Amino acid sequence: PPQPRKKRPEDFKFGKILGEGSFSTVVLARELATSREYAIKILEKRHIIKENKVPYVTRERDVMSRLDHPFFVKLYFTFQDDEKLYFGLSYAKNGELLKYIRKIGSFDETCTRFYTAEIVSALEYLHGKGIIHRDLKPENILLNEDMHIQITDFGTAKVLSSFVGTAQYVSPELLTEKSACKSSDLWALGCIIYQLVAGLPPFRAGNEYLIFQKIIKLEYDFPEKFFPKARDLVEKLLVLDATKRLGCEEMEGYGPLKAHPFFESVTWENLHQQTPPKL
Ligand SMILES: Nc1nccc(-c2ccc3c(N)n[nH]c3c2)n1
Repeated sequence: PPQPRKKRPEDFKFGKILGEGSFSTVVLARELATSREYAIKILEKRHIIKENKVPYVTRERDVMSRLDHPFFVKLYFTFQDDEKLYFGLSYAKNGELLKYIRKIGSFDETCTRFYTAEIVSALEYLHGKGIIHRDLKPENILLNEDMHIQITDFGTAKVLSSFVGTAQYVSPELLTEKSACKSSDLWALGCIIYQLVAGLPPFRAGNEYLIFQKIIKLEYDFPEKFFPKARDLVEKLLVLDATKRLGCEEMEGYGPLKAHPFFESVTWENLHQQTPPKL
């Protein structure tokens, strides 16, 4: 069927910068014809080509097109001009989950449970499509106006059937094997839960090399103020042997993960319809 004509830069009033990476900048934009706000990710073609990033840009576009779920930033449109590529993305007005962790220090058990459940539910959907994020972290987990999560940044994703993420969230197998799987995301999940509860990521040190040392030695520990059921859950995710992490295929998938006692009170079927606990 006839899709709308390609959009163009002149269709938008660009505004503030929402994020910037080494190969991209995200800018808030208001579409003139609709008054709709989008987060437009802008990439310089010459820079992408010069640095051999075409496969990453291509993978991000192809992945974000296949995703159709409330807990993921949506790709609405793409266009280009002579110098740049533009991706129209969902605007998550409340920014990064990381910001909330810093602002309030640590989450109480109700908020930890609710947001962990959304991430688990998001991962179940992503993994059921044979997609692996490979760089999951609080910086990539955005909050919409409604305070529900929206996971973004899929340039580094792998579609099942090479790259190393953000040091604090790298799984051991990436350091010893150079190979990633769904279980690498579950490892990151373990780190994120721990971070929501402790206020800090589990593996910390003065530099990348020392963080990696700690990861492969499973060198971290829990604070006394750690919800016992959350602790048990984290211990079942932060496991060196990737095939023994709660949630992976060899452990029989998402059922047993979702049935963990930490999630006892969670109703999984309609999280996105529930009202997030106030932060
Ligand atoms: N795919 C991708 N890559 C890099 C950054 C982003 C991104 C960053 C910030 C926002 C926001 N406030 N709303 N939407 C965003 C999307 N998205």
